[PDB]
Amino acid sequence: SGFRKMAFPSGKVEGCMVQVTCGTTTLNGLWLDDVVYCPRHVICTSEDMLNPNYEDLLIRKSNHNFLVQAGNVQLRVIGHSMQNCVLKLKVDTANPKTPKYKFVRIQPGQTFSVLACYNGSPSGVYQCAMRPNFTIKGSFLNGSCGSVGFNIDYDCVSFCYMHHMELPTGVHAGTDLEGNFYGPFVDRQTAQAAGTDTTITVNVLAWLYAAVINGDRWFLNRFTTTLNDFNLVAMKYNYEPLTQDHVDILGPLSAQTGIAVLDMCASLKELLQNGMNGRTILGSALLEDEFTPFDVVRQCSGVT
Amino acid sequence: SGFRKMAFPSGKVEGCMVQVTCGTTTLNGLWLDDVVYCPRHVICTSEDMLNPNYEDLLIRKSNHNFLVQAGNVQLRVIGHSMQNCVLKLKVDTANPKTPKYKFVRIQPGQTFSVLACYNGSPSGVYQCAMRPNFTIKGSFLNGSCGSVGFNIDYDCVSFCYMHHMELPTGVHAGTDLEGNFYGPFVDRQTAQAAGTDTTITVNVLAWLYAAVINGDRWFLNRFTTTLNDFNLVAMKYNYEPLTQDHVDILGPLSAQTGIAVLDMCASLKELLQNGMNGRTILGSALLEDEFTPFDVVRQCSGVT
Ligand SMILES: *C(=C)CNC(=O)[C@H](CC(N)=O)NC(C)=O
Ligand SMILES: *C(=C)CNC(=O)[C@H](CC(N)=O)NC(C)=O
Repeated sequence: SGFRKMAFPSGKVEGCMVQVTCGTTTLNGLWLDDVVYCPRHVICTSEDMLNPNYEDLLIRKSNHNFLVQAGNVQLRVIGHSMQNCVLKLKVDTANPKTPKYKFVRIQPGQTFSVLACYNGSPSGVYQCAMRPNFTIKGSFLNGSCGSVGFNIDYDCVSFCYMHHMELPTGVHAGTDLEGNFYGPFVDRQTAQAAGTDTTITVNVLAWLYAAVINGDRWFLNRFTTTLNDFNLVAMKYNYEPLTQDHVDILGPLSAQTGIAVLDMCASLKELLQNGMNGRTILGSALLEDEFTPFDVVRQCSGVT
Repeated sequence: SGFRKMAFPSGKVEGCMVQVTCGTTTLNGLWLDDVVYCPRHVICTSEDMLNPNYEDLLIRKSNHNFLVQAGNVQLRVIGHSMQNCVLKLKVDTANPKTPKYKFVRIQPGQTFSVLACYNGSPSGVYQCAMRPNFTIKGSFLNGSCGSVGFNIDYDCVSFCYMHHMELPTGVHAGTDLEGNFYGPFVDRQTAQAAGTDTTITVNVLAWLYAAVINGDRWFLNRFTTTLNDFNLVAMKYNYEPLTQDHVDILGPLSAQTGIAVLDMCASLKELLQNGMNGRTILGSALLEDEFTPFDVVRQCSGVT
């Protein structure tokens, strides 16, 4: 029993973190096989970041200008290329700790673990969600660029995020491991405002299911609703619309608890309209939306 | 910027987890050098747990009755002893991934990372606090016994917790790595009720400091207080008394922010008396107490 915001064990990713230095910029890289992946703004000064022409800046860089350090041992860079907003540094040594991996581009509402790193060294691990506005609310200080987000399926690390940017509002933006930003963000120090940070409805409902499973039941009401009626309330509270796809995904939690998904929607509707009245659910005074239905099943079943 | 409930990177501890089986009971063990540490109730049936005599149960067990599996390779047990509520299984092979380590017994209010494990395999990592009533609010399913809590100082793992027990209220109890329970708990399936779960005041104040540092300032008021006046309010709200030792520990966060500790106490006093009025601090609708002053400095400074 108990339900915690839980990250994947980070060891497999710790084994991939390196330091990348280009001139006076140092950030983190991800060493998989004989390639080190890092944000392309490693080639920039803070001055460059105001208006960088990356192709032009890269012309001035050779293999020997990229200093890659894995622990306290230097890797030899034998090639470099830009893919979208990442650099791929080819090194002469395959990372011996390379886990089975994939590169995945996640959808908004999907959760992942971040291994916060500085100078190629892990500082901490925490659980994030891709917000509906394609930001993440992370903990990223100067030097954290190139820290990665990931999911693990048994022995396979799916890398979904690399950290690039803090917006002036202090929310975070980054790329998948092909270098494509999530959302409309660019790797430039300019005015970039996030859209509406809506609540990930399917994730709130999953977490209400987790609550019932762990004995927090006070919010369960006598009502049901429809998707259309629920969605009217959801829109009013800046919640994402719930689709039949979301209802289908919640099916196993519905089955386990014997609470129809639309009944849990009606409970959620009353919590939106009535508030918590100073009560908590799983030790929270607000409705948690950074657990996916898959997260709740995993944590409630003990998957390793 | 951003402030997250952050666990230590778990790789160093992942490298220590093994499966221990005795008859039909399987749980987790911690393999450090040539010793595997696990809860002594590995020798119990669920029937035994109602009223176990551990010394008597252990007489019936030989080295070959303890099955220790590290990955999918069996370790040879060459000795066993009971220390308090843990078994120490001497094995013929030193764990080659043994990190620098220490065993520490933490105080209430101290935070630590848990690596939740099943069948010797890590499922997740999360951040916990030793509650003032010597429980932790964890996420622990059947099979999680022997999962450990730890802090890391650069390269040295300080193990502070091993999981033994879920109380009927669904909060958790366990031992240090010498086998001594935190609090009054015993490894028996009997009526064990927790005392008052008070709020860790020094940790709330640390987190209010983290909030100011990350730009959440709305709760900062025009007032100051004294320790004695604050403590009267703290008692009324089931907050731990604040001591001058706590004020001293908050000194560096006081210095960084320029907010006197007693001024932040007066802000906290108003939040207790007035509530949040539907506002959030660092994305929380309640006052967070599972960040120590050391945690806040570490996360705000980027220690690796
Ligand atoms: C993202 C991490 C960009 N890096 C930085 O701004 C700092 C400053 C620098 N000298 O590169 N890097 C570190 C390691 O603090
Ligand atoms: C604490 C983990 C005690 N272990 C258990 O109760 C279960 C049941 C068993 N067969 O040992 N262990 C597991 C691995 O589920």
